Amino acid sequence: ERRHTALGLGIGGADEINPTYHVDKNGAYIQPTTWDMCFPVKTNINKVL
Amino acid sequence: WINNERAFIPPGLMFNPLVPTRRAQYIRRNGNTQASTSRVQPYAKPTSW
Amino acid sequence: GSGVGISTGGWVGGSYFTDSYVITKNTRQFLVKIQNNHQYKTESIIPSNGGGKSQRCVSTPWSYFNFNQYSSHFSPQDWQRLTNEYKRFRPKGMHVKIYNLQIKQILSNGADVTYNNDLTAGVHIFCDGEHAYPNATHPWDEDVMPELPYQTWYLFQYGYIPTIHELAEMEDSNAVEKAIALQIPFFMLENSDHEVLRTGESAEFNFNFDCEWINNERAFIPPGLMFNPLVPTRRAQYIRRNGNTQASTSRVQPYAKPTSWMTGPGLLSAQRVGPAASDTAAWMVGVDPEGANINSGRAGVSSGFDPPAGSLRPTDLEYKVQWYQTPAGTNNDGNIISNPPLSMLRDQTLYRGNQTTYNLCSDVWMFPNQIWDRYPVTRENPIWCKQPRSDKHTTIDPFDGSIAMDHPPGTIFIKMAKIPVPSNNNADSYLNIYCTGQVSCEIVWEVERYATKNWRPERRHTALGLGIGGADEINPTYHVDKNGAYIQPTTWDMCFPVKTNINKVL
Amino acid sequence: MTGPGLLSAQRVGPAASDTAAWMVGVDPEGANINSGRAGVSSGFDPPAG
Amino acid sequence: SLRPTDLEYKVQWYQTPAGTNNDGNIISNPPLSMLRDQTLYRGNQTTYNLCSDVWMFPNQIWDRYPVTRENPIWCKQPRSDKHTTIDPFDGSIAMDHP
Amino acid sequence: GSGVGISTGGWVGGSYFTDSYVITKNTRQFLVKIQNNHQYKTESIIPSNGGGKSQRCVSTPWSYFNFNQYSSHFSPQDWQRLTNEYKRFRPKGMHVKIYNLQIKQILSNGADVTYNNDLTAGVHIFCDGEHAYPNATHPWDEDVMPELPYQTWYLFQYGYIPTIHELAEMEDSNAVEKAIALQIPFFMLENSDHEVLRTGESAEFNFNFDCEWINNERAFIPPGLMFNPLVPTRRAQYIRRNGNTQASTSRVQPYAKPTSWMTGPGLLSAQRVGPAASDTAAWMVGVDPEGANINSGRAGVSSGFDPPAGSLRPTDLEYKVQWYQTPAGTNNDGNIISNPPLSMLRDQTLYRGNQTTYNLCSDVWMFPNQIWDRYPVTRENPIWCKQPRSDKHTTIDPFDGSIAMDHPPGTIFIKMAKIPVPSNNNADSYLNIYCTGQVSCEIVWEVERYATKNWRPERRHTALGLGIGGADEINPTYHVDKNGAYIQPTTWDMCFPVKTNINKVL
Amino acid sequence: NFNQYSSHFSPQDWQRLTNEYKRFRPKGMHVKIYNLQIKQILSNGADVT
Amino acid sequence: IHELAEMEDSNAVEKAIALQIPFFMLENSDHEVLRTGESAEFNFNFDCE
Repeated sequence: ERRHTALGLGIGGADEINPTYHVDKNGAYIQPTTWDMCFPVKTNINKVL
Repeated sequence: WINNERAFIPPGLMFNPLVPTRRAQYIRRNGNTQASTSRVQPYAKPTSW
Repeated sequence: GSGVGISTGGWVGGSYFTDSYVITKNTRQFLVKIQNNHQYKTESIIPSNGGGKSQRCVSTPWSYFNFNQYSSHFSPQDWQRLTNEYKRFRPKGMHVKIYNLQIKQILSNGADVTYNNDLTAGVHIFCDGEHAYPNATHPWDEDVMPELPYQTWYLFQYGYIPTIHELAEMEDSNAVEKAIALQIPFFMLENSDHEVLRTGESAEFNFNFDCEWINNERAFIPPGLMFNPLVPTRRAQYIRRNGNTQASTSRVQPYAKPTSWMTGPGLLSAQRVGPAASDTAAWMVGVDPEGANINSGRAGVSSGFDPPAGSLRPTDLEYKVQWYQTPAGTNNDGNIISNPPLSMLRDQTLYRGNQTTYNLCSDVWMFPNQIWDRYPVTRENPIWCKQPRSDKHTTIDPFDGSIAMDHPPGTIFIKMAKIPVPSNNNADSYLNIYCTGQVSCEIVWEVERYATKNWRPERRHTALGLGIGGADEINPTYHVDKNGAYIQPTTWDMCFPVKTNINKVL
Repeated sequence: MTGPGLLSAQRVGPAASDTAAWMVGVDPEGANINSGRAGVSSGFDPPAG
Repeated sequence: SLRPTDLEYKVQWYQTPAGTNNDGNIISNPPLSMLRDQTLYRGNQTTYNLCSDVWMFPNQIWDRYPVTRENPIWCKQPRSDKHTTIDPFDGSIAMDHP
Repeated sequence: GSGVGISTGGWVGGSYFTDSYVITKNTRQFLVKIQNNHQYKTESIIPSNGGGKSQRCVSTPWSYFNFNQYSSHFSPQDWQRLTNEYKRFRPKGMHVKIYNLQIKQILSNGADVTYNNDLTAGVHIFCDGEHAYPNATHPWDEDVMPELPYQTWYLFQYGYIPTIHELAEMEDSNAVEKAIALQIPFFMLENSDHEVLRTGESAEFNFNFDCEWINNERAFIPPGLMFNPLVPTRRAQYIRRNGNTQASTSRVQPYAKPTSWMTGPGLLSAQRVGPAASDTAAWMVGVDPEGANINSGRAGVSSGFDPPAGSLRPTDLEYKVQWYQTPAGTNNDGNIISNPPLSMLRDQTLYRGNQTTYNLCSDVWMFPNQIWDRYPVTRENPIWCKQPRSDKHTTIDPFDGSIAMDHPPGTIFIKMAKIPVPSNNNADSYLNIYCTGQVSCEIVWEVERYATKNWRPERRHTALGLGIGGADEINPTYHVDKNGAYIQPTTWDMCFPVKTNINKVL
Repeated sequence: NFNQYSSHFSPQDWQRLTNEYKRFRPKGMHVKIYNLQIKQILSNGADVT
Repeated sequence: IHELAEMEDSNAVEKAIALQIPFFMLENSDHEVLRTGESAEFNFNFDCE
């Protein structure tokens, strides 16, 4: 099946440096840039209809 | 409830493609191509959903 | 009290009618083959032409019992005495029992195929019952329990569709199709635990129904005709100018009166598309993410909704439910089609006003105060369907008349225990066997009979409506051929629809 | 969302007869039935809700 | 449901109180569930044509908008005489008293 | 309640997860051959080229069950839900049951090989359990329980090495080799008492584990990085003159700080030797008494230690653990190799200072304050190994990740009871039979799940990392082929190593 | 305003929820307000005591 | 380590090491706040040597 890894995630900061949810240099709280980081529900596990 | 689950198939794909169905499809003339009826194939099947 | 030469259970049959319930008992003979060499083999089927309609499916060594149809559980006698005499009925509970197994070895020396017995070989029997596996079954498919007993019942192979073959074709690309391909379930009935049986053993299963009532009643008037024509109403109708004819208001007559109740929903627009085979629906329900490639046309993406009409008086042959009644052929025969029950529910219409005369409203969606009744069932219909689990749904009735329920009777799966044979290189080489046994399905039907204040006789299913058939014409519809056979009902209304008789005051 | 209602079409025909703009009725095939749509159906007024 | 076919039918938010035109904005994607992402396509005669407006119809089956960490939890269902089935299309849980 | 036509037990399967434990249930089909004509036959094998590597071994009529691997007891589903969601796990106890035996006679008239049943023939079943006999088993060998059920399981012949073939060659001489030859054990499983079974019987066995925890956690920093860079330290570093640059002392900076903890042990020096086959290790552990003659070179005397590295970042392909994942071939495919888990434990290095720059320290023996973690396990690894009984030993972890324990689960041995046939001269001439049955291994796993104060998401095994494969590419990694098959995982990190996800604060 | 998930879950904790669980709904809420301070702003001009 | 997730050009090795990184906040745990009229005490035991 499927899980939310966080190997899907971005890089960000003043310089790119540290990862998505971490913190900036300086800064800040690095925001998730896109989907599917923010980790939607219903994208993983499974069910038989 | 917030349901975290994934459906791997649409509700219309629930059936066994190996099994013949007893059902008939009728089609008009058009456009030459004489109107005819035949039984729907095993791989295709009408969904109620 | 047990052993090889001791039968496990006896034959059971016959229907037993009471006022509050009916018990139908059916025993039949089955056999089970090897089915795939015991492997799995996801096929990627495809029709070839016209396509695409590409479903890949999967195969299993397993076979399954399909009890879903009325003609399996009722004789045309017993199901007339039910249609007649009773208004509501629903299945209360099911009890299935498998016993008197045999499990014989096939011997091919070439021709003459010895068929000696094999005592120690087993048979796997698994009843899902929680619907943890794909449901198999589905309505209207052949493989159901034989309508006529004394007929052996050949079980069918179990398979399921793991995903759409389009959408994970995958061609060139994608990471959309690739993500859809890489997520795909693979189910194995061996993950569950089940029972193996030798020839001196048996298995029994119980099922209960939540379900819903099947209403056998007829409406002699539409819900819009409920009123007293003798009584004046205080109401006013205003009409525009047109078209000279000065605009005016007046009170609506006693014989006419506005109804608060609306035609049931149904979709009469569009029409079927494409060659035979391929897929022909007129409504194709599907799923198409963006960046999905997917090549071949709309057929491969979607399934199709037929019958679209529900209520609404289909206006064409191709909106009706139609089936062949026999596994053998054909183009035009025999095919039962369908007819209006003559109930004033169903057979509905809308016709919005416009200005002069009227125009039919083809697509009727849900609207408040819509009132209809479910498709009139017949002896040949499936009993139930499985309602797929989902967050949200609208009101549930399928347009084929089946009873959708959350948990139907769990599918009972069966296969031949694999007996390998040795080889120098350790190659598959199973031993070739089959099994034969007796399934007895005894289901209890919660039933309610009727009382009416009508003076007149109403209507019944006579069987003087019925056909003639055979080698020569000779003997009647449900009887037997010469030779032969089981003479099939040719048309409606033989098969005896529900809702065509009795009556109810709306 | 806005509640349901049908604002399309409009009433038809002379006074008396039947004037609705939505005529709910039943018309089996092979039913003959002669005179026009009024006799078959009742009419839904008020359509608007 | 229905596979919006365009950017402007999707749910889209900025994730930050500060700006901007194009950034950062999360937009939205199909969950890859086979529920949602649906389509209709009535038949016509040759090929098919998409059905744009799908109202309620019997036997419709879908699932609610796939939630995310950034979604609101609940919304308030307004008190009224009549209502149809209740799910909001932003995935919130409507309840009588939040 | 028993007999020929009564199955002894049913099929059992499926994993059951809780917070404190997991129960994996697996049933499979096996068969057992005659194996040697029932004789023993010490072979003196030899590879021929390149040699010598001469092991003589022995053969037995016996076959054995090998349950040692994770992929046998876990589905890739269930073993992901384990890798994810849990930090520690170890097997608590095992329960094995053998039942539903068949025991059929092979009939060769020539071709067509009848395979009739034989009711009165028996099957010998012996569970060692005290390890009074050579252990068989050993890690990483094929013959393990089939990863995928519904696959028949062909047991393998039991043999053991009574001694080194060199050192008791013996050639000319010796009284050293002769004393080593003349002392040699000969083990016969018939000396022990065991059970014989006919087709209506069964055997069950229980096992308990002392074992050790398998730690699934990741270290985000080395043990040397544990400190606060913001805080000044009171410490001094002295440096010699070289090379002008007058010798001086100064306090070590806040960002740098001496660690009390050392790189784990491992041997990175030398490298493999010799042609394929023969023996290629780079470390050959052996025994060579004086006056032993022994002819051919170092290969025949010794075994070889691979993997030598343990921790230490192997620096080369040939220090990594590598396996083929399939019994069929090949040179380059498919072979899984191995990767760094990205844990900061493992992947270590030493680099002694010298004067300018640094030089890698190849051989790292035990030293105080060494801290490492065991090889990251995967679905395809063996579970346990047997720790050999000896007076003294150092700390025990094997570098393949197995759990060494004093008494592993005792090997269960099985063979076909010999049915002789008469002859005029009284010659061996056994009757040719085999057996087939069902083993169900149900093992309980003591399990502990995790709680972390980390804010960030960490890491999981998605299966969006996974490959595509089949006849055509088509369907995904663990699924099934067209046709076919079971698609194998091609590389890391599919097979889902432990220690690559979650986290721990050192 | 307490209405959002990212307020009540860390991206860690809300992954362990998305993963590992199928259904979830809030059962009940308990809010507490405490450690109040209530300071006076003093504008003499700048320096805002 | 700042090396090993520098990350420079490349990598998916350094990027995987960067994207996995813990961020700890003592506010995730619950603790005590104290005003000038309060106190806190703690006990510790040693295994040690």
